[PDB]
Amino acid sequence: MERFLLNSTVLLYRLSTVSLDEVSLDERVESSVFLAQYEQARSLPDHVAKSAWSYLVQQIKQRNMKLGPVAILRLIAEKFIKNEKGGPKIDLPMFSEWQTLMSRVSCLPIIACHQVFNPGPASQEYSFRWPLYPYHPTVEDYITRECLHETHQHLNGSTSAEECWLDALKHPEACLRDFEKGWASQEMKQLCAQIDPSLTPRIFKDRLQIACNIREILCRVAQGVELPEWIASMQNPQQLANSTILHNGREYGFATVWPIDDKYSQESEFCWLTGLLEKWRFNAPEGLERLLWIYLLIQNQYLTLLVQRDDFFGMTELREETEKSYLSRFKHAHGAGVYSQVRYLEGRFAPKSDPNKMQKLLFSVLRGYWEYLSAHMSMEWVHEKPLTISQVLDNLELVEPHGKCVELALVPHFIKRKPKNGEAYPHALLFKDLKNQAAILMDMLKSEPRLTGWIRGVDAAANEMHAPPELFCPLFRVLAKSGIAHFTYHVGEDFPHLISGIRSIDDALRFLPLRNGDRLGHCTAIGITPSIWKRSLPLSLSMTKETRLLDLVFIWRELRSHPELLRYASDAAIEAVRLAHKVFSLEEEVSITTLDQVFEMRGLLAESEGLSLWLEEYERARELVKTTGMKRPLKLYKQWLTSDNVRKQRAEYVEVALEYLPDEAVVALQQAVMAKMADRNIAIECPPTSNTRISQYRNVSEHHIFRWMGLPGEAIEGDVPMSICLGSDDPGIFAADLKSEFYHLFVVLTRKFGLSPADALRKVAEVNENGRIYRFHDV
Amino acid sequence: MERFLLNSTVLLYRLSTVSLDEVSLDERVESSVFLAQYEQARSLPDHVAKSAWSYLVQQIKQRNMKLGPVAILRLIAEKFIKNEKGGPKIDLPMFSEWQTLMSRVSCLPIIACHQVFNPGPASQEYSFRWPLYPYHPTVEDYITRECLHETHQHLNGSTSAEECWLDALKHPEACLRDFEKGWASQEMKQLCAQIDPSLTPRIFKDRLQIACNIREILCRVAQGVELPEWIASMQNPQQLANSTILHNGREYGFATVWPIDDKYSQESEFCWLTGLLEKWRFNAPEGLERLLWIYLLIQNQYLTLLVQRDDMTELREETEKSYLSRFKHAHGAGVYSQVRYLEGRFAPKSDPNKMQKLLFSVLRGYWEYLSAHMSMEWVHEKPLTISQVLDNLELVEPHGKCVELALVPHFIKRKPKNGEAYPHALLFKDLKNQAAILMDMLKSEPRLTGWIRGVDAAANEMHAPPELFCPLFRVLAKSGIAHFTYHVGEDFPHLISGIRSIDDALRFLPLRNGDRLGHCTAIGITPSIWKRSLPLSLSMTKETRLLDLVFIWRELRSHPELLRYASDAAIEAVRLAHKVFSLEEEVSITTLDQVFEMRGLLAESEGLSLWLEEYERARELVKTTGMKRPLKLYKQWLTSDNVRKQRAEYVEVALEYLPDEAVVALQQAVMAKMADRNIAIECPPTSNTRISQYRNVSEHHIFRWMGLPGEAIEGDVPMSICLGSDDPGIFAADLKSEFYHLFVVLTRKFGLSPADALRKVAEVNENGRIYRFHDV
Amino acid sequence: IGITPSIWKRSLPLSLSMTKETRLLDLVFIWRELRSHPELLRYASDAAIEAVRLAHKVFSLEEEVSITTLDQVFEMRGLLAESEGLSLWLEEYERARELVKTTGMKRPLKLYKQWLTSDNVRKQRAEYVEVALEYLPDEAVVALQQAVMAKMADRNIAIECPPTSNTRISQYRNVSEHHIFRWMGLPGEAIEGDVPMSICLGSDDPGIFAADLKSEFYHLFVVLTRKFGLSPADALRKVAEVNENGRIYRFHDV
Repeated sequence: MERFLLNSTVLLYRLSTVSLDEVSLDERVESSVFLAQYEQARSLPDHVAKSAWSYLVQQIKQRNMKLGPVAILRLIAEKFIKNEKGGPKIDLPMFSEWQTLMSRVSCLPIIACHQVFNPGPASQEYSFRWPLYPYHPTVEDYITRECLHETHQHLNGSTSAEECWLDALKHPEACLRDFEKGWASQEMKQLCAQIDPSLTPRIFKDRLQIACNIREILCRVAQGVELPEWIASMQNPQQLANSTILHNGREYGFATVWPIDDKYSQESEFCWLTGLLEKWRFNAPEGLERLLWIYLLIQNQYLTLLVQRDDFFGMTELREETEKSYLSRFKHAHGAGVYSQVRYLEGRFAPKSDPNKMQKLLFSVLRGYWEYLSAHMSMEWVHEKPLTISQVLDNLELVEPHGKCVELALVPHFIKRKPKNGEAYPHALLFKDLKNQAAILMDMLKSEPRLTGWIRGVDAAANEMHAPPELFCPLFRVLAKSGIAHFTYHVGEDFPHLISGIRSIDDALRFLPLRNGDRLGHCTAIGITPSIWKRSLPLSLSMTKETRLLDLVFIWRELRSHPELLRYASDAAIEAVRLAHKVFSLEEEVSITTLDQVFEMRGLLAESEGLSLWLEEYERARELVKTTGMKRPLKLYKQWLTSDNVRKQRAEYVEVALEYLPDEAVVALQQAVMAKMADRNIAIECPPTSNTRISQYRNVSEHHIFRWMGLPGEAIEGDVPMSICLGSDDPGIFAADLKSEFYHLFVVLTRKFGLSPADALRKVAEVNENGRIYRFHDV
Repeated sequence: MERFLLNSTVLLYRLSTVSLDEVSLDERVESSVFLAQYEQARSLPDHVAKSAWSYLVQQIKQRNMKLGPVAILRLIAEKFIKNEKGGPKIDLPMFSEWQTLMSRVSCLPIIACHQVFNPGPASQEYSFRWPLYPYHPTVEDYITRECLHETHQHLNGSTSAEECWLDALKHPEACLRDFEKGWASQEMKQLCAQIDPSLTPRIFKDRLQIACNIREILCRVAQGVELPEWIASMQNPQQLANSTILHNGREYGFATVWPIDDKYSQESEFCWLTGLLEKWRFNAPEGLERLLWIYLLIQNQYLTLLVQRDDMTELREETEKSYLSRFKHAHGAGVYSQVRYLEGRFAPKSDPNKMQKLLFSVLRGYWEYLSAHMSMEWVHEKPLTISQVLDNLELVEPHGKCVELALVPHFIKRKPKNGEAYPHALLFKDLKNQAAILMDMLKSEPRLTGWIRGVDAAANEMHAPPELFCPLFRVLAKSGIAHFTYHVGEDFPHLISGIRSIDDALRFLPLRNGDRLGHCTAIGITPSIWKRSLPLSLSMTKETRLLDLVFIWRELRSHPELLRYASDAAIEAVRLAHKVFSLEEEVSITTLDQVFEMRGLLAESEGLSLWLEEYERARELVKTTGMKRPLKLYKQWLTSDNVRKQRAEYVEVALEYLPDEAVVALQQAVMAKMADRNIAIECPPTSNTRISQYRNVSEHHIFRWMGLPGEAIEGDVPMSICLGSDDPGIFAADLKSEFYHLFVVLTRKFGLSPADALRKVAEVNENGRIYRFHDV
Repeated sequence: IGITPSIWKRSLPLSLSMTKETRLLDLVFIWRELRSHPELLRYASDAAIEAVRLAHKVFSLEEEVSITTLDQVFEMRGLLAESEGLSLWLEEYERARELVKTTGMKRPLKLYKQWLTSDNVRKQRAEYVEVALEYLPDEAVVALQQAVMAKMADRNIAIECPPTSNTRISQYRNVSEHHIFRWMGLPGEAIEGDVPMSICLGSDDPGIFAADLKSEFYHLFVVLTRKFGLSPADALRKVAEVNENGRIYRFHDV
């Protein structure tokens, strides 16, 4: 019930409006927390829900201490956190549920409470830390021996969601202005209403200003100075939304001085919380008790809004500093110690589309990397102040890898958008910007060849249905001639059908120039068990006709091979020609073999379908059709692309049964792709385990990664061994680190799957080491 | 996705505040549906949700149709209802989703659309009185030759859940009176907030007034009469929340002429609905269509609130017509009834004169049905009193083909109120009066014992422990009741405790051979499926914890392999006994079993006509046998303030305290004791997802009881299971509908042949006849 | 937990002598870790029988004391000696003090105060009682060991191994049958149903005039290669992980 008492929009709305004097809200908070769990965890029964809260009230009473923020934070302090050899750590048996808790409640109030009420050993120092992670000597020694390897790290924005909350306090106007830019979009409006329907930019600004002013008020309590005496007018907490009250109509300023200049840092925030709870160690005023919830509820509520919104949309907020984030992220990367404990870090960065902005951005990342190396390394620097990207490479080329630092390989990731109608093929306005985007990324490499050694790859990471896999063939192929040397593709999890999801990954292999050693990202479709996937799904699914028509063709290609299960392959071909007649509107008969050939030729650009690096590849795609006699599939493919009647049929949605294929048939597709995966030797950047975006696993015990490792029971026979690497890209949690994800994998294997620590490390270590094996870094 | 446009609170709110002057609602209806889907089915992914919504939009488009309540009803009608031999029926493959749909949306609008847009063959007469069924020859003939049997069939309310909404329209003012009475308690405050957090008693009257006035408007459309020309004065649906309208500052009501006299009857609704859709076969005005949408949203929302609220003026609405309508509804279509043995659970009352009214009204209703069906000479043409009803009822001969009735009062429990040395004291003195009121009525006219065949106690288990009813049921036994069914409340804080409660009822209460135990979910659920979507740790009262551990040691001491848990149970139980009893001296685990074995003794006899005879009955056994410390502890266990304080305190219990095999071992251990006494078990309807742990019906625990190899577990001693429709959780429900539901899931999900699928469920159905409460 | 029970009985008297304190702690412990096993249960029941018999002799009390009651009495032995009646020691005493107060343990608390601070009890504890050598069979002692082996592995607490050349046990006529190899997992010599250990390597008192860890590290390799017939690549692997366990469980900073 601690999760629903620190993150509940119903509580914040109730508490903020209610005045401070009345103390009889014990029933009001009781109902609000109960409704919040019914909104969040519907499957939790009410009778246990009432019982769990009644224990908490009883547990609070026995401890002889008032209900409040200090009450709940103290309660979590002993339950989860417990000091160990390295300092403050988390119990191994309860780290699995701690990670779930962090998705809704931040750690800084809990971390500060643990130090204040359970001081560290030897009265030692304790400053702001990384996301608290458990201690186990087996895992700790391996990480010290071999540093962790990272493949999917988003360099843009803050390091984690925690400090991004602080950045909101710095410039509340900037956040509101950017928020209203996305408010007009339905997706953000839809997502905002999901967390709280009564969320409006007017009241969003009110809450942010309220959160800022509470920090001002409580800081003065932490300093120990007597309050500026306008507190007598503080009757309703809604009064803090304007940053000024009218008590006798004189000037009132909420601005206060902090012990350190940067009030918006982790150090300042941690010192504030530790001092505040110390002054409330025995008893606290009820009025200031209630206000701390107001800050905590909004601090948790905003983070959930921020982490969920980051999934959808990927300006001025990210340009506040534009350089210090990368240095701080690198500082957060290596942890605390002589050894960086993370060796090969592939930091993705969003392209900027502006040549001056792109050069400034790329300079800031490498300059931040150079500044990070300066503190640890000690040798003469050719230019002590580069102030330009060309001089940065001069300083960096002297540095040699030694395994004690955090090696880097920037990989920009292209962002897809919605297709725009017309101009000879639907995904053209997207293509035109992307074709323009390549020039922004190509000129720098051909103007300064030395920069090629750090831009080790490219990516296309927005979603799957945003753009077809073959759409990026012209971009990747022309990038190949420019010395990119590595390509990775992030398959989105928006597959309408699990059968259709397997089609996208296979099409990625066949069309993209994924050479040996290249990587794929987020390949959930070939990991999720069909029995697991059908959990709480309607019996009738729907998708576009072009999806089903390709899905049917994909089924026939894979299933005919097996001596059995060919009945589905034969019937799929029967149904495939049925849709081709409906789509192409052709009087002549069409064969299944021709449907294979026309969709196989999909890898060609539609500009050359009517018949400098770009022109050569432009003609190269056209020469394959011209040289061979396969002109009729070209005729069909042109109709498949440039015909409005055909194109309008493609966007039409169709009714497809959920149980279209039996479970063993669907698993046959996955194992067929697993064979193709190993054949090309393509690695997969597995997403972090504690990801709620799938929301189909009731617990982490069912996560598809554990099937890829090869544990008994979960893995089915015939699963070809696969190359899996780890990456902390979209954790969905407040504070994330690849070390924390590494422990979460280790804990689950040891505890709830029945494995010895030696074996459990062995399976995780080979996955972690795959980051080194399939690294894009220069060798 | 069709349900979210017919039963959705958020979509109702947006449409109600939008005036009819502008009908730019294509985006507004779409966005709310996604939110509405979000607040009902969280786990459904967004990419699938958007894909499914887009198909429905184009499905309307290709139909040269506009998005409206008529549009939704059409796609639903052609998807689920297909005409068959017995008129309109339901597709067998699509019956599983239909029962889930009735848990959110009523069926009367749906049947009206199918009849209008796809009429039955030959235009043969068809009037809606029963919920829709799918036709299967194998099961239908079983109905013809062997009528169904119903055990847990409550009498309060009406035949189904939908027509109670019509009764709500009869007295909208009375609805507030019952709504306000419940709303005073905070328990109903959150229950209403779960469906509509923005709900107030005044708003509730608005919607009821809004729905009635919309019905009056649309009835005028169906009549073919011209509107009263206040449409120009009407632009906001909120204007209908006061039953008054203005036209140039003139008082104009909403009354209209009805050719059907009972405007608040199901027959009137279906007649109105069919005419409405017929006139809107091709096109409908946007303004009038939205009113129909609001009325559908109101009707589905209130019934959604009603089914949760069920688990004064409404009680005395008609009090005779519902009883007669129930038996006619229970009889079914055709000359011969589909139900043979039907026993009813009527709410007892604390007024002896009110009891005479209650029994007379239901017995008068039973005789009225029998007189209408079986033409046979009666001693009295109008009985007018219970004595004369028995004179009429004693004449009839049981030939099976008509409904056989056996009324069974169901005792109700309340929260444990502090004071009087034990937490259930105002309860017992109230229950003692209720039993005594029935006692004098029975002894006055002994002929009543042929219909008051049993006693039931269905409120909860946490509120009152089973052993409190031991003095109650036994004193009923000396009155010739001879049947006692105990409906265990399945709100167990822990599954082990839930199994513990079942053992208490068997050992303590006088469950004689032939009795029943309703809602035995605890001894039916799979431990692996119970742990899902639960926290790592649970919480339950110390008294529950102490009784749980002692019960564990009673059944786990026998197992050789499952022995380490029993030994640890004994170790932990005595330590809790030290903490609970606050005892200083030594205490032994054997004494705990001996002490708790005495829990079947009376409430007041622990300190020591029918009641006084029962008083010393359990007092003599305590004194005569040697031990006194168990009495001293039992006296302390009951009437010690510190013990009472300690028992109410909560403790932290691990979820996996007993492993999966161990819990199954307990579950099978009580099953053997369950089957030894030959006690039948009432089964709740499968579609009733009160437990909400079952994501789909295919994993319902009834399948494990029936012995399906895909779900049965080793060591499962077979039981005897009887069906029952008591708390369906759906608006349109019937036993035959549930019977088909059992057959459909077995035929489709499990693959059993239709001949064999009926056989497995026929055993369940006939068990109600084997363990019937009716006299021979 | 290393020496095989059959090996330990080499040239021992048929009747051992041990203090009543140790004997009483054994019988309670035997009942603790043998009530779970279904076939090794008679000894646990007899352990309960002998525990109350001896406890009555020791405590000299006239009332009844149960085996479970004895379990709590010895369980809270972690309390401070001066805290039985109840700087950084004052709060540690309070935690020992507050544990006694809050719980319902009053009768077990009373015995422990008598256990520590009664002249008659202390005199009986130091007294020596004759115990049969074969009080438990060969398998029963193994079951007790593997019960601890479960506890050691679950707690993940490494074991320091004494130097192999340190033949101070006086039961191993040769280093071939050393107890380290039983934990090693070597075929045959390792008892069936064992639980793996984490074993570091230490050279504190090697028992010979000069021995570095490297000498022992070779010494284990020679026995594995020659006396056990293991290939050098396979022989090194077992010794390597033992040596590596000395790094995994190091006391040094990270």
